[PDB]
Amino acid sequence: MDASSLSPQLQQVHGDRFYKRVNMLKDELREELTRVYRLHDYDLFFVQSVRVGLVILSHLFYKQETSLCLAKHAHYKPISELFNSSVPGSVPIITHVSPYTGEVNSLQDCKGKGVVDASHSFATNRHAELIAESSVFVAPLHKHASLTVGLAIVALRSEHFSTLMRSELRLFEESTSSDKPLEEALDNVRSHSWQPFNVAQVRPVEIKDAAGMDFCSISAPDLPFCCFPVPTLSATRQQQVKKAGATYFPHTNTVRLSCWVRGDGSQRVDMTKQVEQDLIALWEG
Amino acid sequence: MDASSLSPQLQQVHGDRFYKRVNMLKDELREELTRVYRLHDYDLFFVQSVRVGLVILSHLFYKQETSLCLAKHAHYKPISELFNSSSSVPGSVPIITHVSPYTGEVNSLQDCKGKGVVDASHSFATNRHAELIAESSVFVAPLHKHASLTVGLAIVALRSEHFSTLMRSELRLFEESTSSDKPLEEALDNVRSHSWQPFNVAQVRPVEIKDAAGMDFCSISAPDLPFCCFPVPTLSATRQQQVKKAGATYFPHTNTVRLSCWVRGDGSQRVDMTKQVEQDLIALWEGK
Repeated sequence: MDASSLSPQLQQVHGDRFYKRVNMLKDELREELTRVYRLHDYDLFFVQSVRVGLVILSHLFYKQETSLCLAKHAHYKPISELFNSSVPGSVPIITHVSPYTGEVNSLQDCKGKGVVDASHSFATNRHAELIAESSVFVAPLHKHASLTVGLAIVALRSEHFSTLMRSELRLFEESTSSDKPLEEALDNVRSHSWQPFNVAQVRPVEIKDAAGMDFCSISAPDLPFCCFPVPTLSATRQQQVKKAGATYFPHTNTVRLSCWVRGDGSQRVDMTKQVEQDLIALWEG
Repeated sequence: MDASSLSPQLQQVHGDRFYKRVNMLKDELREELTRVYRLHDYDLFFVQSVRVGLVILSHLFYKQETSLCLAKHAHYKPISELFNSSSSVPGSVPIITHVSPYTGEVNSLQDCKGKGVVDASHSFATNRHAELIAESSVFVAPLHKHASLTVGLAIVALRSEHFSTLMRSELRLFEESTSSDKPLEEALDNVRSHSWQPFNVAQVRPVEIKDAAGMDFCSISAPDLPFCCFPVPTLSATRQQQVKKAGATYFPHTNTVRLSCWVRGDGSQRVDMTKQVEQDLIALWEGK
């Protein structure tokens, strides 16, 4: 290939037909993702990440005089900052499941539209609802999908978008990207040891006596993780949280405990009691 | 780390400190690039690609009631489609294509108010690098062309004194969006290697071949670029196969063929490949 299209030294390591190879790898992964996640009703587009997908969508929506703005609920902090204060038309960004409280929101507004951040529903026990009702969603592949780092999908419900709009996103998907995320995802999706879902279900937890004191989970049931109101923590507490593999969100005053059980989706695994044990243990050494 | 933050299986392969490690690799590469490419006047942000950079910029500019519009000249075709409807109120900011990939034409680096976001794909890490970094307010450069670093990584460079902390903080927060470590490691490995040199120092002056295989060729590309672009007739399947076989590129939308050179150096010495291109062009039109 012309030296001006791709460094010759890069061609040696990534292939002298690099662009076609990445297009073919995208094609392969798109077909695997469509079958395992059952995404036949969607056109899928690869983008780097959830926030990249959102900004591409914002631009394409604005080219049709439609603005993309935040729904009135909690969103991933970086997303609520990037789209704070965002002509006539309006499509809300919907956080399906909050990473901080586990709250769950409705997948469309009052007029059937909505771009869903599916980070904590894609490839979980909530995947079927996401895919039954969403017009658009955006999902990373490094969380519950357990595929790769630095790759996400934008999924457009096919009957809902014009060929024009899908064309433009397909043309944008051609923007120079690494082959490595694609090859990792493909290696994982074709692996005998990989399974598509985190099937952990955690129901409401109330351990009303951990050092005398009360914890009461606030997260939706059947998520793979569990979020509890806490006081503002000492550093000692924060060291235990971190060491335990849980997560402190100061801005919501929650800690999140999470499970990880892989399966094919046909069977959920109740891990309620394990989170309970794990909460008491964290607050007690 | 929390299984909800990053797959445990992915942690096993990339590390349980993945996000911090990627941030640290970015920090290292930003210092390496600033030194080798003399970017002390700029704040650098990593993004996937030129178009991702342009889409983020377009959002951040909108949040301050500024439009990002195409300047009136030819752009990379995907870019002219992506921004085809955007616009002109003086305050708007043009996207400028420093060096066109199709003709090698060069455009001026600023608005008549000193402004503009420059697509530097064919100037970054070439003989026009010093002009780019002397003049641009903002540029966007890929790292897989003349920089020869990696695939899947580009930089947005904001002239530091031109932008508010607030806007830079937004872009820094965007650069944190989940990305692969592999483009960063490749770039860092290249930029610190003995093998690698930072610039394509090939210089091609104007080339004119009178009547070679039935026709005359006269180059249209600005001089001192590493590549050379020539008007051509709508080509035959046969002609197009020879172009591709040769490692040249046919652009039907402009009726040009591009011939390119590739000579690596540290920038202290340019290498004139004028005579090579002319010889190569006669040869392409003879099957050899």
